[PDB]
Amino acid sequence: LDPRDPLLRLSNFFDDGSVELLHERDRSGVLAAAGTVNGVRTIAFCTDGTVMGGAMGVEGCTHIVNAYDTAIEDQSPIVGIWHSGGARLAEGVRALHAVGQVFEAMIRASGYIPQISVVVGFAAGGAAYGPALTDVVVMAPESRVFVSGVCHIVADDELDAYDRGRRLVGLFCQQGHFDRSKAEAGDTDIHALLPESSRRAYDVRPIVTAILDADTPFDEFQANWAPSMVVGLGRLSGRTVGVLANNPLRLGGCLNSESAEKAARFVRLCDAFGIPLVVVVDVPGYLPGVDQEWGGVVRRGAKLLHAFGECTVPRVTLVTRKTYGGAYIAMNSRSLNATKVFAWPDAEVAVMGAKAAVGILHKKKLAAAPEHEREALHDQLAAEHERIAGGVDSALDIGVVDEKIDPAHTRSKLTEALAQAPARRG
Amino acid sequence: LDPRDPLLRLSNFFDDGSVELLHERDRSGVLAAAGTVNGVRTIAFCTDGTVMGGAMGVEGCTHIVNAYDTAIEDQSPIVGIWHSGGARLAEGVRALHAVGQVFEAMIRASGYIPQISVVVGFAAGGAAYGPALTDVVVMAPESKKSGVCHIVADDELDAYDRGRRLVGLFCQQGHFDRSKAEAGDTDIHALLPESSRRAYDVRPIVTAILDADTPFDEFQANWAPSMVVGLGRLSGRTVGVLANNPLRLGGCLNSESAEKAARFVRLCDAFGIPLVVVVDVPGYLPGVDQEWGGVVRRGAKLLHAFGECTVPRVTLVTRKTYGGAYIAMNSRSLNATKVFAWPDAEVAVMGAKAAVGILHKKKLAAAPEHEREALHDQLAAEHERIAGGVDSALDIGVVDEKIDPAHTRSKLTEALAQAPARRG
Ligand SMILES: CNC(=O)Cc1ccc(Oc2nc3ccc(F)cc3s2)cc1O
Ligand SMILES: CNC(=O)Cc1ccc(Oc2nc3ccc(F)cc3s2)cc1O
Repeated sequence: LDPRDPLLRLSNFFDDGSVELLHERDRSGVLAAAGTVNGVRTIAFCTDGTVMGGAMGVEGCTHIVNAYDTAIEDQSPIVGIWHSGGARLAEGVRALHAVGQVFEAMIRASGYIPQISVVVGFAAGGAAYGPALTDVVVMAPESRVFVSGVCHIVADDELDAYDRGRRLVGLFCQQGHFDRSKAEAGDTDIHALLPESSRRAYDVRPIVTAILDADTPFDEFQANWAPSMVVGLGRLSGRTVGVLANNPLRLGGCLNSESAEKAARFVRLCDAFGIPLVVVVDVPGYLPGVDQEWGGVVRRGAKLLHAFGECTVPRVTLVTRKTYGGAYIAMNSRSLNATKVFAWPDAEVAVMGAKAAVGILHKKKLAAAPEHEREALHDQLAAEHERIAGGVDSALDIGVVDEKIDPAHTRSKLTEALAQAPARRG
Repeated sequence: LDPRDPLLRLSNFFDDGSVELLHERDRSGVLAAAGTVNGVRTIAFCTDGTVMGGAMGVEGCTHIVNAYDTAIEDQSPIVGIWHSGGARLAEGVRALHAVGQVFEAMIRASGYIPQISVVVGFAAGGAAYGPALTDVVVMAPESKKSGVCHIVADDELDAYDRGRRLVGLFCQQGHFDRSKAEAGDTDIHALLPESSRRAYDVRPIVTAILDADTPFDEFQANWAPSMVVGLGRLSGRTVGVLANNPLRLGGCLNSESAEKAARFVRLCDAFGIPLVVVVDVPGYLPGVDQEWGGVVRRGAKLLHAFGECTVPRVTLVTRKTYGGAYIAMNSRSLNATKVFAWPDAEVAVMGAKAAVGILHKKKLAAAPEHEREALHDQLAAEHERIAGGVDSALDIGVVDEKIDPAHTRSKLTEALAQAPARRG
């Protein structure tokens, strides 16, 4: 069945004329090959959708395990192209065990070599879980992962999927270096991208792209899952960086169960492969599930604290508009040993908005006030409260912000901090 | 003397007369002390519910951090007694910062010294997240947040009692004792129902395996009830137990049972606690909402947990182990230390009837509608005779040994003892 022929799929993915088979073709249901991706030595394996639906058996699984063993030994990235209905039922338990051995190999590779899955067709049973164990999953629209968060990148078509896969091994395996000249040349007034009013929502994504190199794609992960949080890989003066940013357009930009988990997973992934982090903070609080279930955000929030806390790659924080309460601590604060914390001049760092704060601290005085005088008293109390608290100057005194910067130098200030940090220690 | 008094609470927790304060008592909202729990040196801190509802401030947080540093230095377990509304609003960002420094100390301690949280009063904001970063959380009733609490006590005093026991489980792990294993052997199989199609609570099985004297400290009994996990002692040695529970969801794996098992596996692995995995699982379930996202993601995490695990971990198949769930429940392919099976156990891709319906679907379809439902039975009968049995699994090599259920304890104990403390 030509289009799903594994040699062809492997050929479309690798650099032209670089494919070198790791074993002889057969009817096992997988073909594994060595090759190159823009010069980078890469291992890949393709399930054979032209043989029994691509169903996995002992012999095919063995080829994948050998492929993994090969990539591990040479420290090469390994890409799996997936199209498969699951384990070969007629092989019984023997196939279950072999599928398990595939899992076990992916686990040995975890955080040691990059693992990229490209799902180009139906993926079920063991063929759904395999990709779930890898670092990044690319899905072509002629696919579905069955047996939401599982899929990181959705491509336009099978060829686009290979193209994104190729870029991903570039981001992991040709990380480059920071360049000050390039960082400065790309500087613009990122602050101008915000709305005029502090109360208005906006998509954070243009801020992100303005920080990142103009001529390089921002590869956003899981865009439609936990949309209050944006995460992804891009280049900053040519250097691969990971970006996390609250997106005020969705849920006020609040943290919650899924956004915390999304951010936590992405942090551990960048940490594992030496990829520095830009954390763009504009977060006013956090949220329970619709049913007032707080257990999710607690558990996942703790996982996020733990991820930043244990992180050792450079990770710099930029407060754009506001950062409040517990969500402030979680978003790469000084208390979790952020490399450096930056703030735009009109940013707020506080427990909560002044009016909210004052409305708690002086609940009794406010309620004792005459109804028609109450709001004026509330406003006046709030004005004094923010005279003394919430501002960048105050945050600099405390030492939770390191530097107030000109928004027009954002891109070059972040770059300077990341470049001059140690590769490891936080 | 007020019940919420931090010195009182610390004194009730520690061995009588052992308390030694780590700082001068003050208005900070925290008191921290050294002491012993059945002989072992332990550090503890207690939030002061009498001062501002126990709200966390800069100076109180500093006492907590110091206690963590002290514990990290001496490699002592550290117990937090929590009763607190969260950060002191009026101290502003400084209090937030200090709370974050408490988080950071807990993270530095993570997997290095045991951390126990005893929540005896209202706990909110930063005071809910503190405990969430520890290893085991005990809650007194007097204090929706599903999955966060590991153990519910009967009251405050019982909570200290369970906490004290947890220190012993983590810091007095002991040695396996082959003679005590044997002395406790019984026919555990006799606890199974007559029919293999009948559901049962797996907890008495777990109980019969564990030491008859020692309590079974179940974690999160009410969350993900198709999965049972907890700590106990096997022949005097602290072990972790995971067991499918056929009583709920047919004992199937699903999104939250995979999560519950994975977190527990990672905890035991962190502290050198060997695992006993009691398997009776017919398959796995999707979400709500036939979405597979949760089970795919959490299941993957469970695979990762067993795969990377280096403590001894032995599997015992009692009745069923099917398909993908078979793989995940500590199979040979994920380097299980050893895999045991009772004589009647099935290790298979699915039920024989179901298996045949797919393996022979074209041939079943091509048969006359009247003589099909009888051919199905015939083919299932042949299938059942050549696949699915322990003997088959033994030959394949995914079961190491079929065992007399009357010798479960000693067999498990022998396999756990012979394994290295770290490999697999
Ligand atoms: C009474 N008010 C307080 O105590 C303030 C406060 C302080 C810390 C805190 O901890 C965390 N919050 C999050 C929120 C999201 C997330 F993903 C992680 C965390 S950790 C939570 C808090 O309400
Ligand atoms: C076509 N049929 C198959 O391919 C059978 C099959 C094989 C492997 C598999 O992988 C996993 N399953 C789970 C289930 C729960 C869980 F918590 C983890 C895993 S991993 C899943 C499978 O349906």
